[PDB]
Amino acid sequence: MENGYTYEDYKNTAEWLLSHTKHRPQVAIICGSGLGGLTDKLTQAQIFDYSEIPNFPRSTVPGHAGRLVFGFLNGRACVMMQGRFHMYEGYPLWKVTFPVRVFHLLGVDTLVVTNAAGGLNPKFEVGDIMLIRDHINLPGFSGQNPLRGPNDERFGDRFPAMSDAYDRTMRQRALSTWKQMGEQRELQEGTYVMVAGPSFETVAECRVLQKLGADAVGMSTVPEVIVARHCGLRVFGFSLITNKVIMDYESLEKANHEEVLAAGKQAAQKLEQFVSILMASIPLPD
Amino acid sequence: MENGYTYEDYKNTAEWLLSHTKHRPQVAIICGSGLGGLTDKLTQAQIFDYSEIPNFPRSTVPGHAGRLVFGFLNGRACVMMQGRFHMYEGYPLWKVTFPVRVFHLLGVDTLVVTNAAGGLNPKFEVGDIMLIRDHINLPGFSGQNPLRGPNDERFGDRFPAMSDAYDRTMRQRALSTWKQMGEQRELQEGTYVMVAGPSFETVAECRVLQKLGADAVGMSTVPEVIVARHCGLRVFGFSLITNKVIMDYESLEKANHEEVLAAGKQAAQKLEQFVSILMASIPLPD
Amino acid sequence: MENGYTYEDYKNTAEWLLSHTKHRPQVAIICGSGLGGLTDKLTQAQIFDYSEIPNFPRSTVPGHAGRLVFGFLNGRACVMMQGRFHMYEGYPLWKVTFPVRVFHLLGVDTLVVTNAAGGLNPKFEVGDIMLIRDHINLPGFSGQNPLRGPNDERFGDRFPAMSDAYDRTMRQRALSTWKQMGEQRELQEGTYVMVAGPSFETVAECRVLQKLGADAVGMSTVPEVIVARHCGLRVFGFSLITNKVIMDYESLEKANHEEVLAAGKQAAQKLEQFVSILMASIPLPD
Ligand SMILES: O=c1[nH]cnc2c(C[N@@H+]3C[C@@H](CO)[C@H](O)C3)c[nH]c12
Ligand SMILES: O=c1[nH]cnc2c(C[N@@H+]3C[C@@H](CO)[C@H](O)C3)c[nH]c12
Ligand SMILES: O=c1[nH]cnc2c(C[N@@H+]3C[C@@H](CO)[C@H](O)C3)c[nH]c12
Repeated sequence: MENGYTYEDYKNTAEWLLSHTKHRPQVAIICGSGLGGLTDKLTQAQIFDYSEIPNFPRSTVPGHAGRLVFGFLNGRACVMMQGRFHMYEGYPLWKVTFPVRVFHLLGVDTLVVTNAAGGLNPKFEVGDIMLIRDHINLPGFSGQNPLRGPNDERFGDRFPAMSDAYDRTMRQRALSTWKQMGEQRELQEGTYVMVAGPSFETVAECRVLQKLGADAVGMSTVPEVIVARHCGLRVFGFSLITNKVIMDYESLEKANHEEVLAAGKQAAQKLEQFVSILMASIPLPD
Repeated sequence: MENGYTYEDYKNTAEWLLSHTKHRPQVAIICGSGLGGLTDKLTQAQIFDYSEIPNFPRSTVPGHAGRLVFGFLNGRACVMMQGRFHMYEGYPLWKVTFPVRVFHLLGVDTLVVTNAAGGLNPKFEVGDIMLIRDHINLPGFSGQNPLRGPNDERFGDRFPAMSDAYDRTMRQRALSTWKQMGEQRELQEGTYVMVAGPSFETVAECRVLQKLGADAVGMSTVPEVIVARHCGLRVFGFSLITNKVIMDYESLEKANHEEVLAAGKQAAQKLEQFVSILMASIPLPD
Repeated sequence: MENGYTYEDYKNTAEWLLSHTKHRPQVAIICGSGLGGLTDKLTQAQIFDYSEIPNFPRSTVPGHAGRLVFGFLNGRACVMMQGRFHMYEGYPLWKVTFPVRVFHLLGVDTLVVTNAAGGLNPKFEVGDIMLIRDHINLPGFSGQNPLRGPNDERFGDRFPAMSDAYDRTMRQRALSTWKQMGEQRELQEGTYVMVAGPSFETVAECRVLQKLGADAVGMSTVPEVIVARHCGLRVFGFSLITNKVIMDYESLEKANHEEVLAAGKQAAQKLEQFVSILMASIPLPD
């Protein structure tokens, strides 16, 4: 197998965007789940549907793939993805992560990634926000790693390290912002495990993931982080705990998408505020 | 990637079978290992070789794939698969599970799945029968999930839950049937872990699987269950423990297919009886 | 999916080599990392670039793939691979392991495999040599097993056992050779876990692998061993611990390829000596 994209392809997509907007972003934000509305806070906003952009992964109905929104968020020149690609949809990881390498060639230096996740840590509660300190890449252990294939030194090394993936400094700076918001619940912090999905975990599977030392489980993010780190980006991310994974056989409740989207809706304002203030804490370049 | 089968394909296979038999099955039974002989107890039996049926996964020698046998088992209108597809044979999971979606469109409402499995729980003994209370889908954590790809709402939801996969009621009703048979060994119950195989586990691997909380290990079943649950089927299943996985380096014994097939032969009568009586306990439809 | 190679292909590659060298090897050595120099100790050495050999997996620049070197090492007729294929490079496992089946048809009866590995056992130290007593095949649990696909009985069984993969006798005989060398550090022994890579593990991932009972982690070897065992070869192998995997968040150190290659260089002489003496301990055939 190999990444279907040549270096020329990524460059071509970046050149195209560079020619169609005067915006020059520094921060890329992948808006996870129930956080799409964050583009409503950008100023000077210029929207591009993924369907218009050369080389972007395609959805059957071209528009449901989503859009890149360039603008300014609380001082920072941003590009936000509203709509992301998941491997459970059938995309190979070199398509899932194609935009990350584009952001880099646009001059982005920081990637913020967010998602919704199921809570594995028994102390977490629906609505909780968990900052991501580390991840467990289960698909990557098996060969599903976005860097599989010939390496291009123009982006990075053959064997990049991931032990420092999540910027220590901005997890610190985010603990600050949280007190400034004056919040009842404390800001959670922990390990995110990626599983492919799309079906939800069984009880026995949830117990496995808890014993691996994971705090939250979702179906995305890890690959983007790996590709970000590989090309030099600073990374910060968090998960909204939208549900507490079922851990025992007596329970008569089940994980469901409606309940995940509901939690998304509730935590919407909190999240957009949270991310907007944090922009000020991202270092300026140079 | 995507499922090579369109909704039309599944419908076409179901329409074909519906036109070639007057039998209308309610229960699908996937006969696992050393339980093929169960078709000898059907009455009014009509056999179809997989090679004759449109869209069915193909074996090199078309006949070795197996056959669908329609009939009546102790009162219930059944369709049994004698011969199944495994991912270790090279089939993608959307081929492995193609028949499950066909059963559904035939009007089946219940799936019974059986298999042979290696015992991980140290109390299990060769010959033991373990009812399946839950599973650990290791291939699915990595992306090998039969629902990967665009979802079709005609079968089910994008994100189906699996925590309730194994019908509580019929595990209860099966504990009954077992006492009615008056058996020496108790009916075992536990967690089935799927690994792809086809080679057998090492000692270090067996210890891993034991520590994941698995009781039995095999190379099948999970995907069919996921697809069953996804389209609304009730599911019950069990494993014949054909061997006790080697757990220490001193042992000079090794897992082997001859010994697995032997255990299959011994437990043959016990199994066919067990499943036949249980049919009476499957609710009627409506 | 299926193995792209027919039995004829393997036979054709073996016949070709058999026609182009008078050497008839008994022992195959896959030279892992910083152990390529071992070909400098062969006598009567005949080199074949992988690019010249029919059916050999191909590298973009044909020469960077490596070479087969036939010769005599301390008494034994050997064939050594200098350069190997990894799944993180994009090769399917039936390409990674193609040479193993060729060795067999050349008449090889023993496979020695070596590699560099990250230390998970906290007692190991950089420079340590760990003999491999067992392995955990994480990719294989998910379907990435070199035997996936139709089985060819000419090489072996559908379901080969792996619990006895690493020859008990020569791990014993290697403990000997080590004292004969008069070494300060003791010869380590333990479990090798394969992960696909190519990126390095996170802290949370390292803790997972430690709790699986693994002592060393690398990105190769397991598949070759599985295919070796499947066709009847005796197998012995070891890992050079080139680094101690980062296990806590305070550490400011990171795994890196330079440091791995450095450790390789240091342990070079020790390794070539170690393997050369050991040849005398490999049983003669017949
Ligand atoms: O319990 C969970 N298990 C795995 N993933 C999730 C997620 C992340 N979801 C997974 C998927 C279903 O809403 C959507 O792509 C975002 C929330 N809860 C859970
Ligand atoms: O020890 C085991 N490990 C994994 N699978 C099995 C099975 C299930 N088998 C696996 C395979 C070998 O008989 C056949 O497809 C049914 C029995 N014993 C074991
Ligand atoms: O810390 C580690 N994690 C995983 N693999 C390795 C290896 C084996 N390496 C992996 C790769 C990087 O040097 C090369 O193919 C040989 C050494 N150290 C580690």
